[PDB]
Order: sequence, then structure tokens, then C-alpha cells
Amino acid sequence: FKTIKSDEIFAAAQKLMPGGVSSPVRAFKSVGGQPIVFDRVKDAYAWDVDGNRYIDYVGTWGPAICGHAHPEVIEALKVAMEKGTSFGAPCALENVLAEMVNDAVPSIEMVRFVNSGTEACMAVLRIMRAYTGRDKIIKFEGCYHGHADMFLVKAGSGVATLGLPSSPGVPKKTTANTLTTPYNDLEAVKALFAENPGEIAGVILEPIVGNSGFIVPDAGFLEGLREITLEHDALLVFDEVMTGFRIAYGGVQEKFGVTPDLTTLGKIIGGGLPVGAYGGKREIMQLVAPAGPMYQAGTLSGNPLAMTAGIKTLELLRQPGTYEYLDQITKRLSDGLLAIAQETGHAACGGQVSGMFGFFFTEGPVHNYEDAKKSDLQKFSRFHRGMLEQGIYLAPSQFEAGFTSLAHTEEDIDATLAAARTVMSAL
Amino acid sequence: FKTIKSDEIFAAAQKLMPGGVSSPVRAFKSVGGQPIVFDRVKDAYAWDVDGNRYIDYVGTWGPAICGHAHPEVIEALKVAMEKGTSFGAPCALENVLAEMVNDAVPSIEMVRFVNSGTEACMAVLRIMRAYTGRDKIIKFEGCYHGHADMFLVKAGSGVATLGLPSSPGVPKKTTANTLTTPYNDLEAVKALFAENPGEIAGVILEPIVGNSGFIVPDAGFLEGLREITLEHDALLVFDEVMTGFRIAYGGVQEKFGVTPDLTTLGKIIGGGLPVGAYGGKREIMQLVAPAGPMYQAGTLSGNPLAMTAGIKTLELLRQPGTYEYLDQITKRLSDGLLAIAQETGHAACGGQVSGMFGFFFTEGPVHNYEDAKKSDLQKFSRFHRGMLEQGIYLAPSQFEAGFTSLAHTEEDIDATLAAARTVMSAL
Ligand SMILES: Cc1ncc(COP(=O)(O)O)c(CNC(CN)CCC(=O)O)c1O
Ligand SMILES: *Cc1c(COP(=O)(O)O)cnc(C)c1O
Ligand SMILES: NC[C@@H](N)CCC(=O)O
Repeated sequence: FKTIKSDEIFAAAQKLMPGGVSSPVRAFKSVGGQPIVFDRVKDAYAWDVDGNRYIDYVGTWGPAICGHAHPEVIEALKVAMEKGTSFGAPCALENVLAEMVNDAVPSIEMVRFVNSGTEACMAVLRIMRAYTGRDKIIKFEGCYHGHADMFLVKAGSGVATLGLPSSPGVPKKTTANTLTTPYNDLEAVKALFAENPGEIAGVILEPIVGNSGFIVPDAGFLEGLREITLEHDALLVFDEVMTGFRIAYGGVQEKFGVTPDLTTLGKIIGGGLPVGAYGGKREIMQLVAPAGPMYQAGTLSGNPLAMTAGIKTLELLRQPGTYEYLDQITKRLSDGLLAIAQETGHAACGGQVSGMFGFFFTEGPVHNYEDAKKSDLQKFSRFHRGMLEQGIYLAPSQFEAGFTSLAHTEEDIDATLAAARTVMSAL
Repeated sequence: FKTIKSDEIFAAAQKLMPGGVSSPVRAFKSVGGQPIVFDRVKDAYAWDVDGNRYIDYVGTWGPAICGHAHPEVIEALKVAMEKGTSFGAPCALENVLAEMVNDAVPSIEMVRFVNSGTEACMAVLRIMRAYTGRDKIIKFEGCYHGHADMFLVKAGSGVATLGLPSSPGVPKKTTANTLTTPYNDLEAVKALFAENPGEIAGVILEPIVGNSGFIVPDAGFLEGLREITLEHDALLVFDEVMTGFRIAYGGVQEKFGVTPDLTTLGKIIGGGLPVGAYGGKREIMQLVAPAGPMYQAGTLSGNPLAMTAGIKTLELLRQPGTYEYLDQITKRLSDGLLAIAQETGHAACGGQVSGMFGFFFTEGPVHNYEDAKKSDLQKFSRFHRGMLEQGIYLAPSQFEAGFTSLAHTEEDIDATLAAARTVMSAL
């Protein structure tokens, strides 16, 4: 196993971009510091610049639920780029997708497209405040909603992986209106409303965590966040950027039957292109310009290509057996992964909901960021590098949920299980 | 001239999205409402859903400097999407583009890609503050850097340092550190530094305005913004999202020989895909994660499709005669447009630089937003609708710069001039 060519390229990138990457995590710091450069991806696999093949479990971080470079998605894209890659004006495709999204997500009866999760989240945070008139907001430690000032305090992803604290470059005045609290803790939330009466606009959270490792809500937690927000006439926001169209067609809100006021989307609806969206309760969206006073703009927003990738992606996902298959194989890997660690005598706790899972080096049980932080990071490091050499590509971080796609076969699951047994055995 | 099909579609979008558009301007509210829905675009033209053909001067708002659906750009894209539309990891293409961007823009010796102008500007704003440690920022009335909350500050005499939020949903605390002032006003800037000693991190601006109509800097203004910032050891930031690779290969900073500390890019470097970038002075970028402590990350940032469209786009722009041709025809349209208004007897002014121009229905001359606000909007409204019927597509706003592409022929310019004479004549 060699990565000479990746090493060369990455060494050069460090002189061209910050950390030689376009996003922090890709740096591998928290797992070695030697990231691998990709050349192509197909179905459930990824290929080195050194020619190494991998069974990918990162799926470009969520977008590839139908598999990498899906035949029908690419075809729909080629045909589409013939008519232009961007108009900067209205097009029929926006309507189609808007419609599909409305039909898909319950709380969503009116949506607005953007270009990334960060845009959606910073805009939903604004509408959150514009509608209610209150400045303060409540988020959970470990959760992630993009690199927007307000959210940069007890964030997730990279800042929740390789050290990294709140700020810097964010005025204290900013993060002041942001109330943080431990995940899966209704009481902690109930207190934040008491300490700040009439000041909390609403609560935002990942209906299921993926930015602190895989973390699912406890019984009555979501149901509870819905009761307390209503009680204080405050909004409940679901950041389904990662979970949207993955945990279920209608996201976590459809699967666990909890309807929020507003919800953010991204990743999967882009089918592999930069796309985002924030929508929901009609009467709240009307505040969005040019319908309402809340200004929010985007230049490449609703562009033909992205609207096409998304249309085609949701269409593939409407096929029968989609989610059933995903949960089927995802259950095999998780159970099998925790089964293997138990045999090699390594403390670990996993879990999964559909084609999304988690695997912490700590027995748990994990309910919040703190619990998750007990993971043996030095272990995961050796484990991650291990899998890599065995031909398995996993998120270069302990605090990142795992993903599967419709392109992952029963064999891939078994092959991943094999390599895992090999790696852990020598851990 | 009919737009029944566009009316139908837009009527439906208003029930699906806020204002029935993905971005405010698209709603045509400042031109009498009722926008036109596109179906396809090729070279310098655009086509209705009703079949109407137009000589487009919006160019999807900047990205199409090589023309709509450029043959070599599309070909480079198809070939590329075969290897995947997004990896979520490092790839050789990021290095290529980063390199090209570094060679291109002077101030830029290290860059970071993002997905839109808004991401670049909000991140450059953060790095601006993180490097200097100061919270306050100075921008100009009329300029635009995206809907990031701090830029959603009310501008105009009587409220410069009042930092009042010109949009609901954004707290007062945030815009409080946003000091504003009239474009092309060195003294107004010199005062802001006196009233706020040691608190101003830097100045951000459009090296050439495009978001208040076309507005170019007066002699010594940019050179001046560079002296005063150095004097107070503060950063000078050039938002070249619109101007980058359009006013010149190296943007305004190369053409007018003024080098800033940091500079934002977008639009053209995406070749028609959602792309963004903020870079510059090496020692300042190192603060960007994972190199430094400031956090910023994007899931799609650095995706191969966008990196490919951008690579190919800059390559076409490196050909000989590129900018010379652009300035050649853009000069023909501007001069000819002002020549026509003079004849029809219309109060008008404006001009052009490379493939960017402006046209105000006022005697001016124009040096800032106020000056520009004197434009007869009711006139532009009838003028805009007029051009539309004659087969010309212009930005549905008086405060938006005009654009041309390498795909615009001498004939197109002459035909636009023709329709203009026709329209103004009956204005
Ligand atoms: C100098 C400058 N800086 C930042 C931006 C914001 O870029 P985007 O986030 O919207 O890609 C822009 C955006 N420009 C336009 C068209 N003039 C946005 C399109 C719209 O608002 O409809 C800009 O001109
Ligand atoms: C991935 C993620 C984001 C970040 O979205 P970007 O497009 O990278 O800005 C935001 N929220 C959640 C829940 C995510 O998983
Ligand atoms: N939950 C965080 C990841 N989607 C990170 C994606 C990236 O930055 O590339």
C-alpha cells in the first residue's frame, strides 16, 4: 500500500490553499495528516491518484445516496448542460423541485433554494428571528449548521474533531444571542427559556446528529422540543442538511413524526452539486424577499444543473425498496462492526437509522457530545489508517456519521466487515 | 410579443417559493413585475418558454464572459462528470485552479474555494477580523457583498455609523460594527478611522461597483484606500466577485495597479456553477483552518465539476485578444447607447471598462449611490420592458451593471443599438 502520488499532490496544495484543502476535515490531521487525493468515484467505490480502490463510506459526505456518478443522474446532467449551466432567471425546473420538496417534507409548504447548507442555515436563523422578533437562539453542543458567525460556538464537524474552539473573528456581540445546551437534554432547554423569557426565538438542531458521530434522539426529546417551543410561541427548526432524504424520504420529521416550523436541506438534493434549501410553514416563508422584508439573495441559486441533479436524485429515491434496502445493509454493517469489536475486545458503541450509522471507540452509551468525546481518538486514528490500507474509505474523524448508498452491495458490506476484523485484530 | 407561458409558470412559482423566485431581483418588481422564464441559452442569446429570442446582457449575472454554454466548457464538463460530480476529498483539479488563480490575481498567493460570493465575503470578513483582532469594518453605500448579516446594514447619510439593520431577522448587535460611507469619498473614510481608533480591522469594497449601476473609482481613491489602511495597520479587501476575471484577467487590482491584502472571487471562476473563493496575502490566509484557528468549511467546496468549468473558463480567457475584444464592443454599445439617448433627448449617463458597463437615466455624472439614485426609475421601467419586446434582455434593475461576453458579435451590438433607438424614441 503506497500513496506517494497523493503525498506529492497534497504537499503542493499546502503552498496553494490553507492547509492545502478546500475544507478542514479533508486534511486528515485528526487521523494521520496524510490525506488521499481522489481521481474518480463510481457507485460505492473511490479511486486514488496512485490507483488504490476503496469501498467508500463517506459518500462525498451525504450527496451520493444513490451511489457515485449514478448513470441516470449524469445523463440527465449532460442533456441539461446543453441548454446552459445557469440562466440567472426563473426556469421550469425550479418549480418541479420546489414541488417535489414540498410533497416530500411535511413542515415544508414553501421552500427557497440556496447553494450550500451554510446559506440555508444562516438564512433560516434570520427568518427565525425576523418572524418572532426575538434575538436569542438555542443550539446543541456537537451539532453543526455551517460556518455562520452565530453557529460558531460549540460547533461540530472539524471544530468538533481536531480540537478547535469557538470564534475567532466572530464578535462577542454575535455569539451572545446564541444559547447552547447539551443534546438530548429537555431540562437544560427548559431552563434556557426561564433564564431568557420572551427572548428566545426558537431552537435549531439536527433531528439526528451526524456531526459528533452518530447520535439519535431519546424518547420524547424531539416531541418535547416541540411542546416547549410552542409553549413559549417560539420556532422549532430542523437542520436536515445531512439527514434530509437519507434517514427517510421525508427526513427525520417524517420518520419520527415530529413536525417543525422550519427546516433546512442540502447535500442529497444537489445530487452532487452545490445546493441548499430552507423552507416550511407558509406564513413564515412569506417574510422572505421579495415576498417579505427579510432580505436573502443568491446568484447561482436554482440553477438548471443543480435543479436537475436534485430532481433525478429524488426520483431514484422514490423507487420501491430504496430505504428498506439502505436500512437492511446499514444494519448489517453496524451490527457486524460492533460484533467484531466485541470479539477483539475493544470498547465500542454503534447504531444506525437507515443508510447512516456510527462507531465510537468507547462503550458508551452515547447521548451527547460529552459522551461521544470519551472515544479513544488514538485508537480511531490507527483504525482509520488501517481500514484505508485494507481498501476501505471512512470519514477521517470519529465525530462524523457514516453513510451508505444504494450502490453498496451485500458483498461490499461483507468485504468491509472482513477488513474491519483484520484491522481491529491488530489494533 | 407575448409571454403567456412565462406568466403561467411564474404564477405557479409564487405558490411554491417566496416571490416565486430563488433570488429577489428575478421577480422583476422594480420593472413592473412579470419576469420571463428561460428554457435555454446559447452564446450571447436567451430563449423563452414562449419561444422569444433575446440578445442577453445579463450573462447569468457575470459567469458567462465566454458566452452561454460554451462548447469547450460543456465538453470539459461531460468528460468530467464521468469521474464523479463530487468526491468530498482532495483532487488534482483543486491544485490546478488554485495555481491559476494565484498566477492571475496579484494580491492572491494563497486561496480557498467556497460555493458562492456570500460564502467568500462572510469568510473574508471573518479572516479580516481574526488577523487584526479588531471588530469594526467599513463598507460603502451601494456596494454588495452578499446577505451575510453584517452587510445587511442600513446605509445613507444620517445613519452611517448608526449600524442599523436594513432587514428584519438580524440583531442590532451584529450590524453595530458595520460602519458605512459614500463610495469615492476618501475623507469620509479618513473620519471613520478617527472616530474609531484601533477598532477598524479594514475596508471592503467593489474595486469597481456593479451593484448600484456601473460606478468606477475616481483618481487616487483606490490608491488612497491603500494608504489610509496601511497607516492604521488595517486590511484592504477587494470584493472582485463581479469584477474578477472580467475587468481584466487579474481583476481591477491588476488593471489599476492597486494591491489589496485580501480579495474575494466568484461568478466567472465557476464557469456557470456555484463557486467562490477568498485568498491573498499568504501570512493572512494561514489563519484559515486547518492551517490556522479561524473556522470555515463547505461540503461542495472544491468539487471537480466546478473546478473544471473554472479551469476551462480561465484558459479560454488567456487567449490573445480576449479583453481587447470585450472592451472593443463594450465601448461600442456604451458610447452608442449614450449617443442614442442624447438624440431621443433623454437625461442619461454612464460608461464602460472592459466587458462591463452601465447606463443611468440621469445627467449625473455618477460617483456614488446617491448620485445614482437620481435615476428616473419609471423611465428605466418602460425602457426595460421596451428592450424586452425588441428582443434585448437587460438586467431588470437600474442599479445593476451590464455585461457582455466573447460570444457577442459586432452585429449583436448593432442590433441592440437599433432596438435601443427604437425604444427610447417612444419612451
Ligand atoms: C461584488 C459582489 N459580491 C458578492 C455578491 C454575492 O454573490 P452570491 O452569493 O450571491 O454569489 C455579489 C452578487 N451579485 C449578484 C448580481 N449582481 C447576485 C444576484 C442577485 O442578487 O440576484 C456581488 O456582485
Ligand atoms: C453538512 C452539514 C451542514 C454544512 O453544509 P455545507 O453545505 O457544508 O455549508 C450543515 N448542517 C448539517 C446538519 C450538516 O450535516
Ligand atoms: N458534516 C460535515 C461534512 N459534511 C463536511 C464536508 C466537507 O467539508 O467537505
